[PDB]
Amino acid sequence: MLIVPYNLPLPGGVVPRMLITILGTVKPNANRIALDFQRGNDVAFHFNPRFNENNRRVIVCNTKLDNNWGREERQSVFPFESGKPFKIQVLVEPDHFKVAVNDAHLLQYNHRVKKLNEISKLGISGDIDLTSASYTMI
Ligand SMILES: CO[C@@H]1O[C@H](CO)[C@H](O)[C@H](OC(=O)c2ccc(C)cc2)[C@@H]1OC(=O)c1ccc(F)cc1[N+](=O)[O-]
Ligand SMILES: [Cl-]
Ligand SMILES: [Cl-]
Repeated sequence: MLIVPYNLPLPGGVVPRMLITILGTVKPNANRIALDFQRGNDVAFHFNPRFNENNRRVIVCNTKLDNNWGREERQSVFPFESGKPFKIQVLVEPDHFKVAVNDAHLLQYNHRVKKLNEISKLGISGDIDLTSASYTMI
């Protein structure tokens, strides 16, 4: 397993047709997972499955600019389960990040950070055993 939190450098940032694949297994009794696509200290795209927010499971997405969180985007479809292996695929499209989990489309998140070639790191954190994290151009 990789050591979490794990930094995956994205050389030259992201660009449409770039596919990021994250393979891992959710720990037992998980509380949270996070993917943080970073532009320096800013978070262009925060993808945050929350296993217990007032006893409901929700994915929170958001952007952090100059240490300030923005307006959350919430999805109640929640494909993750404690103890089970998952695959997250993040495909960069021209207007959004497109996210599929276990080969099923989950959500999209409009680009708020516009300098895609400056989103140069992906932070992977939380209650997972991380098998692998990689990218390919499709
Ligand atoms: C207003 O709350 C914040 O919302 C942000 C998204 O708009 C971020 O998700 C942020 O988390 C971190 O940046 C963060 C968290 C932990 C670490 C180890 C490092 C960084 C924080 O979330 C929680 O604290 C939260 C609130 C209610 C919840 F049920 C669950 C969570 N949670 O997952 O932390
Ligand atoms: Cl490692
Ligand atoms: Cl920008």
